[PDB]
Amino acid sequence: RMENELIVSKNMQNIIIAGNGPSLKNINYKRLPREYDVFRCNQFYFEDKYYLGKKIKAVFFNPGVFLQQYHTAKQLILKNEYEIKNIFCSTFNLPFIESNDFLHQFYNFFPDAKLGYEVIENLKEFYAYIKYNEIYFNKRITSGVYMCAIAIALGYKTIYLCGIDFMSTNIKTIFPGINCHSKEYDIEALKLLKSIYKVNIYALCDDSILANHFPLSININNNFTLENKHNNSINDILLTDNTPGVSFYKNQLKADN
Amino acid sequence: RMENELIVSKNMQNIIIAGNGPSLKNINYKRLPREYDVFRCNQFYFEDKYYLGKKIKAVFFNPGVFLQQYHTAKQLILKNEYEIKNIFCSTFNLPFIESNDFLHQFYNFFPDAKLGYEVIENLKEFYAYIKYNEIYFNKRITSGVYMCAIAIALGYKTIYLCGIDFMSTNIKTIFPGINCHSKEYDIEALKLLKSIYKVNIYALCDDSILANHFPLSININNNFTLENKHNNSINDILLTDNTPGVSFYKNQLKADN
Amino acid sequence: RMENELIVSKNMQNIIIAGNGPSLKNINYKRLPREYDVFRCNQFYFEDKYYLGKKIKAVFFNPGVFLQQYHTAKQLILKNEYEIKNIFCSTFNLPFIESNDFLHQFYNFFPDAKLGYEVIENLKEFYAYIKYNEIYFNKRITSGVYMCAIAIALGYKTIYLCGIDFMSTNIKTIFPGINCHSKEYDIEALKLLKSIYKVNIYALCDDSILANHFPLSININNNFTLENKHNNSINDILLTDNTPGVSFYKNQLKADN
Amino acid sequence: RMENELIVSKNMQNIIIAGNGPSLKNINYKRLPREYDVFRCNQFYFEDKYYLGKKIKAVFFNPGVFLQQYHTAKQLILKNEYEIKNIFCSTFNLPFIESNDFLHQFYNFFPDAKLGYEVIENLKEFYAYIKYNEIYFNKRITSGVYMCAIAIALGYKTIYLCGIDFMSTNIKTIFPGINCHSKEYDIEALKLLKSIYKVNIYALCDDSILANHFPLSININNNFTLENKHNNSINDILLTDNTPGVSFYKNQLKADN
Repeated sequence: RMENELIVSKNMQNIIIAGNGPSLKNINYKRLPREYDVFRCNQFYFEDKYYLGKKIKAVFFNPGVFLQQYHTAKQLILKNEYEIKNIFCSTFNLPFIESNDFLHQFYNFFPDAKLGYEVIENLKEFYAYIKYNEIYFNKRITSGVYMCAIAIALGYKTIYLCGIDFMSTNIKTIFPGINCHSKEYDIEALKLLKSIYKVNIYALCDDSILANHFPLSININNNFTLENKHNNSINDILLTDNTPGVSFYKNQLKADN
Repeated sequence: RMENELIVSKNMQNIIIAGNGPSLKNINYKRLPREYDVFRCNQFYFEDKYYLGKKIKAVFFNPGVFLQQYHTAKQLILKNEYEIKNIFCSTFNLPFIESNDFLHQFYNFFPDAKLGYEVIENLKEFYAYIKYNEIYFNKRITSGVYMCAIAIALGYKTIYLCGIDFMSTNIKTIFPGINCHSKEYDIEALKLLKSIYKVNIYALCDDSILANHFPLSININNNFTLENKHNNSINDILLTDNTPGVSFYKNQLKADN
Repeated sequence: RMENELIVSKNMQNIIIAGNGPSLKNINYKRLPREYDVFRCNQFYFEDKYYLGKKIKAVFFNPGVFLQQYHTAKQLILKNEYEIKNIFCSTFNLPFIESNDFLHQFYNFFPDAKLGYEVIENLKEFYAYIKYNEIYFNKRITSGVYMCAIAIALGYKTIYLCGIDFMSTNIKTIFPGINCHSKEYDIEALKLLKSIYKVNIYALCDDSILANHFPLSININNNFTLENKHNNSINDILLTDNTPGVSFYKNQLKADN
Repeated sequence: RMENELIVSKNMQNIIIAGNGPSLKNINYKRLPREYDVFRCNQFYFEDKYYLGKKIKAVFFNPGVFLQQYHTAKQLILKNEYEIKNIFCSTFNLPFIESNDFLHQFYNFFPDAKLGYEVIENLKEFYAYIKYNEIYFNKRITSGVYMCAIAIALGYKTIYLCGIDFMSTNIKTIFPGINCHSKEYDIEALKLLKSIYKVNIYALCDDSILANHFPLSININNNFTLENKHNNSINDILLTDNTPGVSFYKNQLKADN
């Protein structure tokens, strides 16, 4: 069904990495390269239009809601709303972020999914750098930056960013009840990825704060057909049924927190 | 004594997979291929006649009663009632189905046995498919389907089914006291195995519900000598003695439940 | 200091395996082969004379007293009483015999020692056979038989037995306070090792019960210099000091029992 | 940033190993070889002058304060006070010295660091020798000796010692509150490393007790520029902030003690 391993050919090393910020709807489609893969994260399906098309090379989800996101992704595929080749769980392999049970049982529950830390741990210098900042200074990169690192470790050489700026009703039912991230840390981490691994990073949204830090991609007069989402499109994270498997999973997660 | 690894030669890729349903006694022996291996499961020895002969390529048992079935199989071999080349424990490697202790101590207790999940986990697409259904929808395939997947992952290309329809006195003493399986899920899973791995699946029992879903094998006028079971044949699952090893095993199993 | 791996050359496949029974002093030295390695077990050093010389290829100790035996062996070497090339811990890798902590921490405490089960587990048929008998029937082979299996798995083809028949003051201080073994099981297991792995097994003591089951080796008029043990020879298992390491080890052992 | 693996070329096998004893300031710089790498340990940065320069091939820290030392080393590098190519945690892989959690989570917290025991465990004879002495006699080698073993296992053939003789205010705040090491054990262990692995060991300090046991290196009229440390040099072990990662780490360490 989906990819065993995500292999990047030296003939196509372009990747579009998108967050879910406002600028996602303000993409300058003329600046996109003619060839590219797309990385989406978290609640990307909440989008009312296919701002980056229906074919996603990889999606990224946080461990806290992986159970529901994994299920939501399967359904997005089954309902033909998106084509998803890979599903990653954005991880750092740190015991105070991901419990041992979670990491150790990950593949038992999600055999075709992938733990992100096994990919970024290869960026030895960058990896040691984010763990040092996390552990001793409480600084953590956001999903967009995490995806950039993943793209770099995988072999992409040119990155185009959008949606990086600086509904949850089902989330409210999932989590009954109501400072490590920062614009500066994100930028610094992005600049480090650039200088260490020699890759290019462009912005795609003309009026984004992001554009003040990275050069907007060249307007090569590219075109794009913006397709609107269907009426009954999944627009919120899916809830899970209390089956024996789900109750076992949730019971164990709750304990570890 | 028995096989280290079950290897299928490209010269003989026929496998007969049998459940213990009524249709087991209504096999149309003329439809069997001239060459084939046989897979049996659970309480197959309860059979009053050798409906499929004495030579079994592999037997399959559920973890819940593996201790007693393993012992029962050894005795079936020792008493010359059957020839058994492999013994599998039908597993999925899911913590809410098989405890960690069970899986982790499996080979320590049964060195010449085999964990089924290590075989079917290679059918990547099918594997992800049954885990998704199990975990999120409480749907589980039955032993016959499990055996089909095992046969496919091992290299068999043509499957012939029987005994798939849709005493326990020693079982009652083993378990003092008295919804995930379904005809539809089984069929769907079988059809998926067929379309993904390109194999053929035939029925062998003319008057079975199974025949309404899979094509009866061609009557090639094959013959079969139906041998009756001897008087003192083991016809019920064997009970174990409360040795230090068995009491340790049972004590730990009981805890995990 | 001692051997990393015990390798048997096809030029010398003779091994002398000795228990500590009475017949140890009644060895017919004329029957020994001209070339051979020696395996000793448990309290072999209690011997008042070097009934089999000072050079031992491997010694075997039970887990229950391994801590003290390991220490005792080191001292036997340091004091020049014996030359010991390998030290094995006779194990089966069964949780009701060896705790998980013991097995898992084994090499951390005894880096140059060796777990026997990692050697005999290669005798697949024999291994499955002893585990079946142990677990379901409470039958266990004795050290002499264990050593035979180890010798066979290592490559020796001809076995010569002695000391197999069918002080502890420091043992009494080690264990303050006061049915799985049998002559028949031992013989049967020895006969099985013979028929499965095609090796020869001879007896060396003319007046031993063992000689009624295995053929005495041919009197090839071999000679032997029986050296008496020195006055201050270690003749009892050594006691350990309550260092932080020993107290930690003993505290954990006690718990697991 | 720093080395993945510390490789010693056969063209440069000289290593300078220094403790923090008084003799560190009494080094006879004329005796140093023209080519060499340097190993420093523990509170080496407390030094008021660069007695061995600014380029350290590897630093060694004890597990008890690794969290703070790791952080201190990163800062020494960032502040340009020292160049550090490798960071080792001096370990023996013994459960009564290093908790299982510590060892098992080590790389998760310090991805670019290195566990020393994985290096010295290759000196099979020496390794078995120190574990035997530690466990049964409560004798442990000091950091200088530990570094010598590490250097030898890595490929250095000639060792030059200094600082081996026989502030903590931040240490007092780290550890609120106030017999296995010995001059004789250290010397004996050093002599053993010499006779087993055929390497040379020289002293560099003319008036050190160490010089009475190892030959002072030849005065080859070598020269050395003694650079004083800057005013604001880090001269005490750095304290860590109570971030979620640090509090998790410390909470777990405290438990295991």
